[PDB]
Amino acid sequence: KSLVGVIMGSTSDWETMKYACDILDELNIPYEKKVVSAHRTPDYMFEYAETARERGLKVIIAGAGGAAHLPGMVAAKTNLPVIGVPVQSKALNGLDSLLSIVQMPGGVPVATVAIGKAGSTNAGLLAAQILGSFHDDIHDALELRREAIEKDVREGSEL
Amino acid sequence: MKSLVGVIMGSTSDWETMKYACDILDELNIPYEKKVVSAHRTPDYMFEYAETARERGLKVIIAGAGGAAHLPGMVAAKTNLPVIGVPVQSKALNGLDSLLSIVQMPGGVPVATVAIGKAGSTNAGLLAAQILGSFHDDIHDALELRREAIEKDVREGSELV
Amino acid sequence: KSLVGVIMGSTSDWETMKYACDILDELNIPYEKKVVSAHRTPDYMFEYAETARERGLKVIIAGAGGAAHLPGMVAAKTNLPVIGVPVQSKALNGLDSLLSIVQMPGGVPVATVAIGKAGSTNAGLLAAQILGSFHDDIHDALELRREAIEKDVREG
Amino acid sequence: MKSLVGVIMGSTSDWETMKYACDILDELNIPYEKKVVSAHRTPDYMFEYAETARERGLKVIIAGAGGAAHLPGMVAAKTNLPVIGVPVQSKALNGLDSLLSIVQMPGGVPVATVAIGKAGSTNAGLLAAQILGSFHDDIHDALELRREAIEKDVREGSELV
Amino acid sequence: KSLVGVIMGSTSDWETMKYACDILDELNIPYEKKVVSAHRTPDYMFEYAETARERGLKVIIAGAGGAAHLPGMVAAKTNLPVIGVPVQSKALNGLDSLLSIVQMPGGVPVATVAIGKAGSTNAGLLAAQILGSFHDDIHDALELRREAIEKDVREGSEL
Amino acid sequence: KSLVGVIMGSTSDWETMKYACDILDELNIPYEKKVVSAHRTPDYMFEYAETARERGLKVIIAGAGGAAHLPGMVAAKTNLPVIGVPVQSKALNGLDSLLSIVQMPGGVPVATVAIGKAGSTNAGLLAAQILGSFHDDIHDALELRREAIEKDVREG
Amino acid sequence: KSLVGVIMGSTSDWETMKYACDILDELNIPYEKKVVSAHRTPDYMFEYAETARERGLKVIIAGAGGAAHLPGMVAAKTNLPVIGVPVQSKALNGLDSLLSIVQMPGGVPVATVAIGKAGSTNAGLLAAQILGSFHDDIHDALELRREAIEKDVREG
Amino acid sequence: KSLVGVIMGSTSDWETMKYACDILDELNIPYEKKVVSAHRTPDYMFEYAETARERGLKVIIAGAGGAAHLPGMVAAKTNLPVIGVPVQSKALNGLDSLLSIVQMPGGVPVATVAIGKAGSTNAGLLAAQILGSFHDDIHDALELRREAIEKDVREG
Repeated sequence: KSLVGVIMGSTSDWETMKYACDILDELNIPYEKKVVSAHRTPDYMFEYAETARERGLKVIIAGAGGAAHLPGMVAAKTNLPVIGVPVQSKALNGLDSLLSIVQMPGGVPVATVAIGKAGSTNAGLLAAQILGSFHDDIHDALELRREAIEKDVREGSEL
Repeated sequence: MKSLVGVIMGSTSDWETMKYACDILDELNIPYEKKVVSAHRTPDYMFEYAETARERGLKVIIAGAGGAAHLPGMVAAKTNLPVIGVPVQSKALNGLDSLLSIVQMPGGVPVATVAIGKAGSTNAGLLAAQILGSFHDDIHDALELRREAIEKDVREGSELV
Repeated sequence: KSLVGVIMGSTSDWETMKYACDILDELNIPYEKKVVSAHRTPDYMFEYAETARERGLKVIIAGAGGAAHLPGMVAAKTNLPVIGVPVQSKALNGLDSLLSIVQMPGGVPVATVAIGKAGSTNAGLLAAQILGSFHDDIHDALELRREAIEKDVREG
Repeated sequence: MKSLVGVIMGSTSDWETMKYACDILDELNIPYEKKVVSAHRTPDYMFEYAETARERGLKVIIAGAGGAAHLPGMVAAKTNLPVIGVPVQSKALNGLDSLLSIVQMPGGVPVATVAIGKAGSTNAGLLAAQILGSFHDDIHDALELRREAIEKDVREGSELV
Repeated sequence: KSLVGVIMGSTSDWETMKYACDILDELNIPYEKKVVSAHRTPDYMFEYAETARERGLKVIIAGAGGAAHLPGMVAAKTNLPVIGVPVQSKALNGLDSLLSIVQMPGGVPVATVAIGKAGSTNAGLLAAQILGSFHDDIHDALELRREAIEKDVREGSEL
Repeated sequence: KSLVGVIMGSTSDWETMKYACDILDELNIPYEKKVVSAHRTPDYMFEYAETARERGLKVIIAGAGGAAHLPGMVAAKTNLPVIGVPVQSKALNGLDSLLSIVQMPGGVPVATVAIGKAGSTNAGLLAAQILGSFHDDIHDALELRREAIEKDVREG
Repeated sequence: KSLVGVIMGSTSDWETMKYACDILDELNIPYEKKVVSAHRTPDYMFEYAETARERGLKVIIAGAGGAAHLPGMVAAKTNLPVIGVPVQSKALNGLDSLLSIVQMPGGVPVATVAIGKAGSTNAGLLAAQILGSFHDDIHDALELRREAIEKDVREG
Repeated sequence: KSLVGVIMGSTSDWETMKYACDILDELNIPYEKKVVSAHRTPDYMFEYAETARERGLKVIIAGAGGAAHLPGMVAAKTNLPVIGVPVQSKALNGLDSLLSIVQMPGGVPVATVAIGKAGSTNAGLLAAQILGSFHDDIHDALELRREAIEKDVREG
């Protein structure tokens, strides 16, 4: 039973969105991953968003670039938390993606993370933290993961 | 009269910007409808509006939005009428967010984007008229006459006194 | 027992952050609100973040502008979800605030919302949606609220 | 065949971008002409091209330019055909200069602006078709069919395997 | 006999362009000032540019904002030096004006000055410097003006 | 006797500034080219600017990137027209170069041209146009050059 | 004997630059304040920078806006640390000022602080910190000031 | 005994930060270099900043990119001067890094230098200049280095 849905408008977004999925796998959180396009499959996008809650999802992670409407339009159609990953665009380096996603109007939040792969990693982590607010074992796994990275960084600290 | 142009915007506060497009349509006697349709607050209604636009006899839609300005692009995803997007000047980023959100549409879903704010809104009305004028000679002729009068006005007021 | 902490670096951020608090009040979600500064009270900020989970908080909303470090540093110190509100800054209109908050490196997410008051409203709603993923009554409230706004916009 | 769309650009190096618009027109069987017309290097020729476009039977002009991208706007000042402006990605500023130079046209002279680069160029072709499709049903129907096929393609390739 | 033409697309540009004209007056350089619009009077603009040289002008100062095409299109139609003043626009504060003017392609220079009133002052000064490269008295007037400002600034220097 | 000085802060700017020099060569305008740095040779830069007029120069072309001060500081030290070429910088793609050059305060104009090689070409042409305002033969050359390019573009 | 020089190109920059001075006054660090313009008094600017060290200054704080060359050109002429305050410009809100100051090439550092009044305050504090690296009492005064602010923010 | 600490959040920043170190080596200023991450080792970062003064450091050079909090958070925890190097980030080319570092609020200065390698070089030179305010020999070494560069640029 998937707890997180990871969606993106194009197969070319996968290069970015795989990082989020890697985190969910590392933390043993069941998820689904789909191509859902705001612009090329708008009706399907509404159906996906609409039914997410009934289907058992708790969080949706959505990636898009350019005029990046997928996270916001999904967010308009569900009251699950929606995390938006700005995919790095070719001309404007994800500045268009970022502003298109983060600047949502009052009433329809999108939890926006960094442009590109760091954000995608962070979307996975943030989905986990959301689950971890009620699942202690996920919270504990997040703490352990962070503690291991801290130790790794600090003990390789000399240059 | 059957509307040829739909002028829509996500919020009543956008009207201060969008009224300029309507003024142009009025000046050129182009029948139109104006509605508040919000991508984010009335998403199902937005799809219904877009979906049915062609059946309803509309030829062009002008859509205004600011910030994460998704109204024009999502309407455009749902109709093959030409969709003209007016970036409303946002408070923090002065319509830069509005502009990039509207203009940077992916291959397959064009939005005809005009200038941020009131100049763009005027121009949305004129562009809707130009679209119509590609098959309505009288609208094309009116546009020419309008432009010619402005040219004369400017060139004959050309001394700075 | 507070479920949400709403924090900001300066009392001058309250004009922006009150909007998040108004949403929490509307939805009857218990919360606490504090001035916690990354730069002027850095130790206190660590202690706040560190103990949030023990204290029963589920989500933190943090507002900051300029070189806006509060949300990210709090997120570095807790695995509670942290929502960052970029406060509109004077010179650069919140662009500095936004980039300072959203561009967090892998490992330390901050859920970033829009620059200014719209973002603040949305931080309250997003905190609620986080709660609502497990509390059905909060979820149903969010759905009802949204449906009433849809009707109001469509009809009038 | 009588051209319905003129596709112009200031430099042969812009063709790498502009060819996408032409590809769309070809796919939809819309007759068109393509010319190098430079605002800055052939200014008189640009005016002549714009001026005569309507007489010559064109209904829409697609114009690409980068940097200080004046071609679309100056063509638009000289015709009341709809003019679609494609911002070509510039070397230093990645088409930000191109975009602002094109989209920020003053009241009176709209330019239908699309995305920077190749996505915009594709979209210029589609938008020219949508303009035509407002009075040519078959072009409108083709656009619908095209969009419907893409929708099916995307939704049925929707699992990431 | 005017030596400099000062042109702008709109009467609302005058608030900016008057600074250039004030300098020309201060330096006793004869000039003309006209509204010439790239977008609303395109043919007139070409005629103005075309005939400038025959008419005895040596430099044109052109102001425009937004999608600011007047300086560049004038420059495409004459080989007089053309100085472009980016007028501060409402939404983007003259960033559009600046890029529209300065980013000319190889073959058609526009001498671009600062956004707004400082640039307009500077357009007047730059037109004078261009004349001053061959008229010694104008060069000497520029030196004297600059020397007086230097003395003024330095001697009011304590705060 | 040089009529134009073409200067730049670093030898790495030559890749950009050679384009201006190519135009001057094409038009047979005598010029000198030098490395003159606002930041590494500030005194020399003042001396260069100061003496330009005595030395018979009529126009200076100056290229610089990043915090691009060369054109403005030279312009502060001469009433010759100074043309500033923003060199494309690594991180910010000449945006810093452009703003550093064009945004001169009242009193000290710099004639700014496009970022990079197009601007450099244009600095040469603009220097020539300045000369051509009084030398008819240079003006006529510029007209002929432009007419040949028009024909080439329109026909082929 | 002044330890810090606070300079700016225009009297209109004083509104911004006073904040730095207020900090120096608060900490009892002797300073001088002068209008020194890179573009309108270039020779004077070189003389000021050149003689700073001989005159007993340890740090220079320089404010400028737009094409903001003052800090960098002073820094090219002294090896005292130079702190640059980007003054908020009218059109571009200090983005020009910031890029013009901070993007200095290898060899000529400028210590750049925030756009506007916050930056100016911080230029004063940074000058003090530099002095405080060798003057214990200045360092201790900085710690006390920061501690008092911490307490004020955390408690009220 | 190290006089300067050079720190960065990630080993991948070393490519940039080495330039600062090379300058310190050239000038024979003892320094230490460490990975200290604001977001991945926040407690360690506080301990490093807190103890810097007791440990004998006079200046800290800190590099960070993206949401670049390291310099500012270290600066919140010490009254040593802290120099911030904006590391060039992938998407936004260090614009995020720059705004995240330079826009510090009143009370907590960071001395910000250019984006990337030029900035890093300059952080080393600026640290030296700070020391050179009280160490004549460092000051003199800075003058000699600058004079040699001047000669090299002017002559060849």
